[PDB]
Amino acid sequence: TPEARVLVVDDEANIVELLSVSLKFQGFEVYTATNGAQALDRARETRPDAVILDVMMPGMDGFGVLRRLRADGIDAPALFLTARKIAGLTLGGDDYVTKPFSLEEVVARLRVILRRAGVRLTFADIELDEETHEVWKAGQPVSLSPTEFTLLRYFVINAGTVLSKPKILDHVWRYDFGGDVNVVESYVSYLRRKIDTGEKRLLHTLRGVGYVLREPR
Amino acid sequence: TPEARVLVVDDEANIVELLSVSLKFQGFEVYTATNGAQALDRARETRPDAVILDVMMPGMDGFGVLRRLRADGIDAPALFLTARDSLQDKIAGLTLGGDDYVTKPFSLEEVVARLRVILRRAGVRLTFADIELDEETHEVWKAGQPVSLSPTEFTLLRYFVINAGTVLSKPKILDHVWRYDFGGDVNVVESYVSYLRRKIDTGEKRLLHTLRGVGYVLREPR
DNA sequence: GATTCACAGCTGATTCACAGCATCTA
DNA sequence: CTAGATGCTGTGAATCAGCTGTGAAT
Ligand SMILES: [Ca+2]
Ligand SMILES: [Ca+2]
Ligand SMILES: [Ca+2]
Repeated sequence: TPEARVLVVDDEANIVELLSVSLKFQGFEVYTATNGAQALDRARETRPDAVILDVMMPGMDGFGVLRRLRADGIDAPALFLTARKIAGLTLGGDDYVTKPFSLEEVVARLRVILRRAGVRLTFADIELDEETHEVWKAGQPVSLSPTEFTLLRYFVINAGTVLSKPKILDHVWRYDFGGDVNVVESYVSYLRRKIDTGEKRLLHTLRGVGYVLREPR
Repeated sequence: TPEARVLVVDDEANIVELLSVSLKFQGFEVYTATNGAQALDRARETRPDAVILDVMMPGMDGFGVLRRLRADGIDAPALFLTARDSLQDKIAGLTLGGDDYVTKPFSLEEVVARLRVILRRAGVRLTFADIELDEETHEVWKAGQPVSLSPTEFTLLRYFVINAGTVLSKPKILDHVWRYDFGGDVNVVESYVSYLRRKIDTGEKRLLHTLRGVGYVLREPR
C-alpha cells in the first residue's frame, strides 16, 4: 500500500515528472495536472492526502482551486512551489518550497505537512532534530550548515545503502546546480570532521562505488 | 469540541477564506456568508457565539448586517473589519460595549486575539519563563517589572509566547503577525526581534534563539 | 516623541572551485 | 615494480544570512 496520495500540479511538465518519478520511487501514489481545471478534476477524481502546487500558473491559480476543494470537504494540505509578492503560503496546514529545490527538501517538507494533517532521526550515536536542525554526536551538540545537515539526513535515512556521488548530487543538491561531484567529496569531508570523530568510523568510502553510513563490521 | 461557533461575513471570497482557514486551524467552528441575506440565514441555523463583519460591503454594510441580526434576537458579540479612512465616529460609538473592531488590512494574530477577548467579555495572562503579558490591557512584565512594547512588538511577543518551543521561520511570522497585505522583506522581523531582545532577553540565559537558515524559537537554554 | 520599516554596513558563516597530495588499483 | 585514476582536504573568493544603526515618513 502507498505512503500517501499526492496531487502534483505545475504548468511545467518537466517539473511535474521530476517530482512524480522521485515520489513514485519513495512509495507515494502520484497524480498530476498541468492546469487549474485538470487539477480540480484529478483532485475530485482521486481526493488526495496532500497537494504540491505551482503558485504561478496561467489562468486559474491554485488558491482559487484550494478554496473550492476545501468547500467540498477535501481538507488536504498544500505544499506550494514558489519562485525565488506571493504571501500566505504558511497559513493553516500549508507550507512551501522555493524553485529551484532539491528532491530531499521537497519530500522532507511534504512529509511534515502530511504528518501535521494525519521523533528525532538517529543512527548509532548521531541524533538529528528535523525541526530545529540540531545535531548531536555522543550526546554532545555539533553545529552543521544547511547543506551539511541535508546530506547527513540523506545518509541517516539511507543508512546501510551505498550511495554514489552522482546519486547524492541528484538528491541533495538543487536541480539547477551546475558543478561536478567534488562538492560531495568536500561535504563528506566536513561531515567526517563534525560527526565521525568517534572510536568507530561510520561514514565509509567504497572506491568507484559510493559512500555508506554503516556500523563497522 | 470547538472553542466557539464563528460567523464570518465579507463580500471578498479570499478574505472569508483567509479568516476561515485561520480560525478553523485555531479550533473554531467557522460558518461564512458574502452578504446580509446569507448572513441572517447562517445565523438562524448555526447560532454563532461571535460574528466577524466586514464594514464596507455593497448592498448592505456590516453595520446594516449587525442591526438585522440583532433585530432577529441574535445577540452574539461582533468584530468589525473597518477601512482606515472612514466611519471613524460611527465605529467609536458602536464599539463602546461588547463589540470591537480591527482596521483592514489586519494581522491574523490580531483578529484572533480580538475575537478571543469579545468571546471572553461576553461569557487571562499569557506567560513564559520570567515574561508575563496581559492579553486585555497589553501590559508586559519582565521579571515582575514593566516593559513598554509597541503594537507590533506586542503581537510579535504574544506569537512567540503562545508558540514557545516551536521553531518559526521569518515568512511564517510575517504571515501571522504582519498585516496580510505586507509586501516587504523578512528584515522587518529581524528588526523587531532585535527590539524584543533589547527589552525581554537581557539576562545570562538566552530565551529567544536564532537557528541559522531555520528561524527563531522562544525557549529556555537546555 | 512613538512608530513602522526601508536600507546599508558589518561580521562571520557558507558554498564551491581548484589544486596538490594521498591512496588505490590496473 | 610504476602510472593513471580516484579521493581527500587546505586555500581562497564570492556570496549570503542575520544583526544593528540611521533616517524617512506618519
Ligand atoms: Ca508556473
Ligand atoms: Ca543532476
Ligand atoms: Ca469589502
